[PDB]
Amino acid sequence: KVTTVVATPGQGPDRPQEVSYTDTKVIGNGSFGVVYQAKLCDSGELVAIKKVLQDKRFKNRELQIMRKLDHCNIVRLRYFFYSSKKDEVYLNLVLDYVPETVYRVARHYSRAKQTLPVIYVKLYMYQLFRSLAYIHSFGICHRDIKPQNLLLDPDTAVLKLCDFGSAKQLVRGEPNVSYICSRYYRAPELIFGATDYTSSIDVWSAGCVLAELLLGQPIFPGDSGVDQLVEIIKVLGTPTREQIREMNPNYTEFKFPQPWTKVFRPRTPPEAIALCSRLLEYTPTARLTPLEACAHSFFDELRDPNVKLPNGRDTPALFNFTTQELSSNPPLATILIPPH
Ligand SMILES: O=C(Nc1cc(-c2ccc(-c3ncon3)s2)ccn1)C1CC1
Repeated sequence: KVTTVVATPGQGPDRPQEVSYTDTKVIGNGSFGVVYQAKLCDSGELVAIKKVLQDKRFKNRELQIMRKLDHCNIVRLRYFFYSSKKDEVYLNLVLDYVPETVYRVARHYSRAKQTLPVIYVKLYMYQLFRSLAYIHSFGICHRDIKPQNLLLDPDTAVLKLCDFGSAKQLVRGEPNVSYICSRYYRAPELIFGATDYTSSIDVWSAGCVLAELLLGQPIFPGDSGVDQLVEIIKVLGTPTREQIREMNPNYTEFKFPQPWTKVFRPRTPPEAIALCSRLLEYTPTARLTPLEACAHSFFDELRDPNVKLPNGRDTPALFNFTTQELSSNPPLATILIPPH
């Protein structure tokens, strides 16, 4: 049937208006609770409702971040409402329903042994670094960059950052947990038990999803944090004593105490391999900033005026830059916004 509730509009002021929707179905689950998909009775727009349980004697870090974020490549928080077993409540996050994720379209290609077109790979990754450079400016680290958290529309080719329950405003001094992120996309510093990491861990996970697109399979598949490090050393090579010191110092076992360059599939664009190399660096500082990655030579086909999607539709919102977005090296604005 239909259901109406009083929700405070996200990002906007505290003016709880009434929202009514129908046709609710579960599109996902998790430890937080469950995410639904409903249809707003007005305009018939399909949304997503994330029912996360929360103790009333606190404040959801996700909700605080989502209300302070507004970017084309980030799923906007439309509204939010509570619908609660004593000192607890269920926080429901109403967001725009993006119809697909990068993992699903990547799996559909992997099920047929076909590489995703580089045009798709270049547009998705660029929209990822654009959302990263946005959230990284405010000092927020997603801490869960994965293809399942990279929503995408098939027609408009618009990608948006999905989850934010693992994100935290990384401040100086404040120690944060190490065992974060998905294993296949976890940075090496987190495996070594570093509590002083920066937002460059999202860049490592960005380099991992890039390789998964140019290879049809996860680049670093392990069953444990230690096993994940063996996959990294097998490809990236043995980290030197400086890089092991650039991250947290710790001793670790291994299957053996043993850097193949030819790892990517044939016909892989060399410009992407150069980008993926600057992203998957042992040293967290050598990793390109999300804005520095946007200005890479691999993202030059999109910066061309005559760029167009396969279905004839023009390039989606590729520019639309803000001063906050360019807080890291504003000089690079001419490469992020060509005269085109
Ligand atoms: O899920 C699907 N669309 C979908 C999802 C979301 C989400 C937002 C937050 C989410 C979450 N947080 C933790 O865990 N999940 S999920 C938003 C919009 N559309 C269908 C198409 C595949």
